Amino acid sequence: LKTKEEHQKEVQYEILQKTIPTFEPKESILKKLEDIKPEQVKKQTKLFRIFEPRQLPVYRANGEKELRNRWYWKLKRDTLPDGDYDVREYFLNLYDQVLTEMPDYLLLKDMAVENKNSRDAGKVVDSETAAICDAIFQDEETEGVVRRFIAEMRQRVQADRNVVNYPSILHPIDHAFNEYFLQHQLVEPLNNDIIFNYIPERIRNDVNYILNMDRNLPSTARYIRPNLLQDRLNLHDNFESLWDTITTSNYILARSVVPDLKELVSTEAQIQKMSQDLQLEALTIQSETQFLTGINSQAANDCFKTLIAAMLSQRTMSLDFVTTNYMSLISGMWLLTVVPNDMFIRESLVACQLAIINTIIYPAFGMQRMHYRNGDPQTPFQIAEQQIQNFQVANWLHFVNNNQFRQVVIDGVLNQVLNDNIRNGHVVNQLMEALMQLSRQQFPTMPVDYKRSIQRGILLLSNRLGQLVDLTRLLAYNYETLMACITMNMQHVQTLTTEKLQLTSVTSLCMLIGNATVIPSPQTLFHYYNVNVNFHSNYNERINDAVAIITAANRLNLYQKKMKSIVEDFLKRLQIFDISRVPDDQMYRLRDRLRLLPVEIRRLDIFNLILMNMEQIERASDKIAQGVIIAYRDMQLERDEMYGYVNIARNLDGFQQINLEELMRTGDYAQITNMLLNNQPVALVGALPFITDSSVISLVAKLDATVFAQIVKLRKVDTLKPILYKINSDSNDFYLVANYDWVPTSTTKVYKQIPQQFDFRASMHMLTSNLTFTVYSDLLAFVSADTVEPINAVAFDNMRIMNEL
Amino acid sequence: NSRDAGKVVDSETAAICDAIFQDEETEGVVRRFIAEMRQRVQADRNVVN
Repeated sequence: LKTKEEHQKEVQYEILQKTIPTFEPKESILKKLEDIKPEQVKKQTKLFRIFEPRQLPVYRANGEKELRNRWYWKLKRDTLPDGDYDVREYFLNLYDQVLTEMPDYLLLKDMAVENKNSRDAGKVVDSETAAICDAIFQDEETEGVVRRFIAEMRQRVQADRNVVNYPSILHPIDHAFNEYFLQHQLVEPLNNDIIFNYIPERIRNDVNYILNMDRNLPSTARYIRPNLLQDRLNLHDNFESLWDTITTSNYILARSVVPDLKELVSTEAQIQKMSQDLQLEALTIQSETQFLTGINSQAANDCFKTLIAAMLSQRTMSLDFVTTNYMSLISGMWLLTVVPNDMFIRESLVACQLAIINTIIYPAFGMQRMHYRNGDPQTPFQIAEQQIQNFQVANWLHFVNNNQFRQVVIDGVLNQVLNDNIRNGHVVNQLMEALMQLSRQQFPTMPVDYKRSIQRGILLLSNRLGQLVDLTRLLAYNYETLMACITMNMQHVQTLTTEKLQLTSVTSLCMLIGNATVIPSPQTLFHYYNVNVNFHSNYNERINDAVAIITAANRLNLYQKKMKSIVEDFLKRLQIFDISRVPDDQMYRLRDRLRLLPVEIRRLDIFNLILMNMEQIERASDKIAQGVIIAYRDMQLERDEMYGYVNIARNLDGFQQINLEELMRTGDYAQITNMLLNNQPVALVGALPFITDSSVISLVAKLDATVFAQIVKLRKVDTLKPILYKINSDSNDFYLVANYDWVPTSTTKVYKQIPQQFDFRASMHMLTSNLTFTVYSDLLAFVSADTVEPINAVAFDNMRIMNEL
Repeated sequence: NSRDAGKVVDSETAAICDAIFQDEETEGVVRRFIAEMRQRVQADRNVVN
């Protein structure tokens, strides 16, 4: 029965543990909270570009190679996939390629090379901009104004005004990227009034923390403001399992900040009268050496970390206690008074409050044992507040019922703060006035062995009145100066798993404490701030990176992309959760709540910069064409300036549209078959990778029509390649166009757009930014903080804590 | 083969969804109907269709 009841538990507790995303060693989350680096500030070095100017040959009418050679704006790294859906998938990857490349602060003096042909000492913004400020100067084609001007463009440096501006040559799409990163930097100027407002309000207005600023900050210092707003996902109402690690990791982060107790009373000094006052051997009790087991000095520290860190982060605490051991139960009366009773889990708060009543308080006054159904909306201290007939143990039970966390909102966040009566210790006078009277009472039927052994076990706690009023003045000051060191919101909900607090070890706190107070060191207190900023700034800068993909996947009409993938790596960047344990009803609430949020003010404007220019990148790219227009009739080739004779179309007008993406997903080739067996004109529309031929005999033999018949025999349409005739003097067999009297004719043309010409006056424009920054990433490394000597440490009222010295 | 890469309910069901799709003599109305065949999920009341 010993190894079956404890093996039936761990096969049923582990079904509940395999839905909580906490890591399996508890203490290993303390590394993953401090390992969160604050930000990665990025400064770019090369100016962001898409289009570079190339030289392409030019042909006139009656197409021949021309001596002059004219620039064009053909884009570099043109890797455009075929198909309509894979192009829009490529433009979602470019949107990730920019939001990584997006620089925070942008200097412009660093990217500045000499203009090698300028008479005055002029500078331009790039090596790759000065490379095309040179080729304009050397060409015979450029006008005598631009040859004169490009040697006279001059930058302006103003080091006193801290502004600088250099000339540049950029594509108009390339300008709106390099102008957006240059106008909206994330740097704000920093003074001594920002560092003094960065410290929390309580530890700046605290008397026993002297702060001083011993470093000068120049007029050119900037900093990055952390994106610090309360959780726009309400992760406490419906996420019962995803909140149980945010309340676990914040419990183990706050367990390493509360200080260690010092100068305790000796272990073998206090037990040698606790075994004399209780008189354990002379009783007829079954557990003789099991009263004083958990009274160690290493468990006095354990009920001081647990009692604050499960109070600082909102982690509900179940109690563990044996009801035969009344010395843990009398010391349990102090636990319910100071710690607010809505912190404990209700089914164990009831079982502790009933166990105090049913064998200490109600056998004292002689009244009957307390029968109590568990589905009762009144806790047993709420029922014995009216059926008891003292005033001292009724005005104590009026406090254990009516203490809870009184919600206040200070300094922008909501933190559950205690009341003014526990926080200065004055409640425990009302405890030990209700505890002394309960030691005088004749327990009218209890045996005389067990009556004086329990009236003396009360006088072991009621005689420590000066040092229980000096514990809760300290226990609610370590909580008070750390609660102001919390940037996230402090929501209180009943958690799913409870961090167990043993009453056998809270007895080792009430009667093992001395009058030596402990105060958090200000370098520990600043370290606990720089985690709860760095976790809260990272939690809000990964929602903004996950929202700006989910909406960018929907504005692009990009289906077939699983939104469970974008959510599960949002939880991977958050360094606490693991993905293999989150259930499917909470990664589907989370992909629902991440759709309703608005996109951030900067990640939306970059997406609107690639959404309006999604046409001009796809149109200017070679190796793909935007659909073939089949007409099944004789129409002549259009003379073109960079193609000679070519079958090109500029508009899909007068012809039926058919969408190749809708023809691929549905698999319904019932119309495109019937439009090809019958010779009816149909303009196909999509993203088609075309081929090029330079022979006239392949135009006379009409190879343009033989490529669409594979759609009928083979139902797949990925294998489709329209043709583009290119007839120039460099083409072999060109003499059939020149010598004979005929007009070249193709039955189908293709839809393709000519790349843009290079125009200098619409491509030259100044870029203006600052000259010198000094970006600081640590702001609480500037305040030189000292604590006071801890003997002279005061509470919120100016009397000192631990006033027994 | 669907518009959205969704889940049908059984491996025998998708074994006679693609065998209908990849077959030639299946009319394109049935072939279009396999494409518009995916799951629907609701998270607030946890049901799936």
